[PDB]
Amino acid sequence: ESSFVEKMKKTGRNIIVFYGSQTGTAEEFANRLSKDAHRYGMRGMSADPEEYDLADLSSLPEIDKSLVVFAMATYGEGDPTCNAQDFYDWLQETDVDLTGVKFAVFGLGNKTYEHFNAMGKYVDQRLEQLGAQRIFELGLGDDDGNLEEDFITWREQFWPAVAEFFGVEATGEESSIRQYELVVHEDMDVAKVYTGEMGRLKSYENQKPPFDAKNPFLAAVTANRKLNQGTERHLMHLELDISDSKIRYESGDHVAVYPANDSALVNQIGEILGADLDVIMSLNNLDEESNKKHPFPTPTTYRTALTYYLDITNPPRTNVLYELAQYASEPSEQEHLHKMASSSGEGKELYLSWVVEARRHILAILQDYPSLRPPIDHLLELLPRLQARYYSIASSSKVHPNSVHITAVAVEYEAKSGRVNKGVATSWLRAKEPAGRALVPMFVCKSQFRLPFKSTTPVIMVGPGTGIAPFMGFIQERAWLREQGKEVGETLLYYGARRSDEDYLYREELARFHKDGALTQLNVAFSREQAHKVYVQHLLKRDREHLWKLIHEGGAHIYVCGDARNMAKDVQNTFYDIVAEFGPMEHTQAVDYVKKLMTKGRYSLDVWS
Ligand SMILES: Cc1cc2nc3c(=O)[nH]c(=O)nc-3n(C[C@H](O)[C@H](O)[C@H](O)COP(=O)(O)OP(=O)(O)OC[C@H]3O[C@@H](n4cnc5c(N)ncnc54)[C@H](O)[C@@H]3O)c2cc1C
Ligand SMILES: Cc1cc2nc3c(=O)[nH]c(=O)nc-3n(C[C@H](O)[C@H](O)[C@H](O)COP(=O)(O)O)c2cc1C
Repeated sequence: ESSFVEKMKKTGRNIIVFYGSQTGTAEEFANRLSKDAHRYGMRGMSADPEEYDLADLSSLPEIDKSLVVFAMATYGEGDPTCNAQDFYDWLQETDVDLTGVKFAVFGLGNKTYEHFNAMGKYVDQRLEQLGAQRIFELGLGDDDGNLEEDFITWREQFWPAVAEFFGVEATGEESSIRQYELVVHEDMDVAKVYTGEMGRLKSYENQKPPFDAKNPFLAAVTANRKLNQGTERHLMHLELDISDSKIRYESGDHVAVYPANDSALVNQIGEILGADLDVIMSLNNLDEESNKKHPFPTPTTYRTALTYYLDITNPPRTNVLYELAQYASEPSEQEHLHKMASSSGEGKELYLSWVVEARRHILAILQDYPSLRPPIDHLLELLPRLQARYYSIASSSKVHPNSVHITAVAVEYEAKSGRVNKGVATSWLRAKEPAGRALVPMFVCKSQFRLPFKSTTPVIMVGPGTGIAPFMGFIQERAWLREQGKEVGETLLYYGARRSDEDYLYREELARFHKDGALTQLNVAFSREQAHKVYVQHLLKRDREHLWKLIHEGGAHIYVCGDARNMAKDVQNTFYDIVAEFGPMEHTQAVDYVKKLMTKGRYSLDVWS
């Protein structure tokens, strides 16, 4: 029954939709597709592949008229989402015969990235190779345009093709309107109420391994200090105690945390809607046959839902604004909301500008449209789930097996909406003061940002500002290896900053590593000081000769990390120029050479946006 197949049989499901999602876009699509099954007299369920063994696809043919659908997002360099990692690894190893398996894939991607929808394309071609039968063309959603309409366009052709394949047709029955109904609990034991846990009730208090996305380990914050000298920004370094969790990690991996929305913002929303946030309740699916019993962990209070389970800071979706329109008592306001939710060009234009680019959130919409008074229960099923935030672990498990370090800048800005916005996780992390204990629900997500297999292999690290994070772990580890008597190749760091007196992160630590010979070269650039701005790509260019040697003769591995995609672009272009000059070779040939390094695993990236 731990098999998704047996799980399906239990509830008479013939359609299962797996989601490879990291920020919830794919998950929601899977939820919608699963729900769609019903409009055709069939039954589906959405599912997190991480919770199952996809090799069980082999038993799916046991279910008559069964179909498996995949909504998969592609991340850094074509890599899968954290929750789809095991499925991806398995697909590459397996040679199982999937004859009799019917599938369809909808990929979530973005054309501006080099590996557009790589995950979607991989899963679709791989399943066919294994012998499964494609029932509908691969969908290629592009978030650089309008992912929603791509999904809608695919979906509208998908269902008729599936209904036809399985012999059914639309029922054309009631639309439903709302997906959940409100059930208040006048009296209820405190023991039955969720207080912020993600998986099993009281799983936060009764910490029991193994710990992962659905069972986060509450790590104690043992250190939380200010890294920068300035006052205009707040860069911080934190250390999370993972002792006794059995959680394993390596330099280059990521640590995800489930934050808590600002208590004051939660209060405001409750107040503007005139509701008692301390009311305990449950939202139950109107359709008793749906597998999605509740929108989030219930029973729980409105306060807890808004604080731990819901996204109340990002721009509300167009469908949310459409639904909200019916609650605006003022015509002009109702109409404005519809125009913003519409597909017209003016409508899209307005939404893009006034909602998205101005970074307005659910509270702002509520204040901006005072005639808008929706019941809080209906609002909660319209809001998206609060997502975990990922950070590059800045420590080496070889040196800190029981502690995971984080390096991050606190997010705070004046939005064009005229309000000040606060990053959800960084504001929450910033307030976590060591010593009861300040606990951070977290889990580790493996990455492929790994130090070379052989210690002798040279290492080149490029990263500006906070992008230095994973490299503190790398340097910690390389230094450790030297102490252990190993033969370690050169270790070079090309770091960029604004000012050495504003934000020159880890000065002391780097100086010590360099003095010990752990850090072969320490190259630092400051971009904000006089018209003459120096960036990391300039540091690389000034060191063209030595870098070419390490790359062409030394077999060095390259690593780039930072929050700016254009930074990675400029760094990459700089390496193209170095290869072109020292090969020597034509630019076009230099490009191929660098990309080859990437496919050969010698040029890794970790860009956060
Ligand atoms: C694999 C991976 C690794 C990462 N590693 C790190 C790391 O080591 N360190 C680190 O600091 N971060 C890292 N990030 C970024 C991190 O996940 C968080 O997004 C970031 O810390 C802010 O989260 P928040 O919850 O505080 O902000 P949120 O509340 O989620 O807000 C962030 C959003 O606000 C908007 N925004 C921000 N500033 C502005 C502005 N001036 N104007 C308009 N809109 C704005 C953007 O749309 C942005 O997406 C990583 C991301 C990924 C995907
Ligand atoms: C750090 C990061 C890296 C990404 N890398 C790629 C990529 O290589 N290729 C691609 O097609 N889309 C890429 N995308 C776009 C996502 O696939 C797209 O935004 C998707 O919708 C996110 O879905 P989710 O919310 O279900 O994770 C990336 C997005 C982020 C945030």
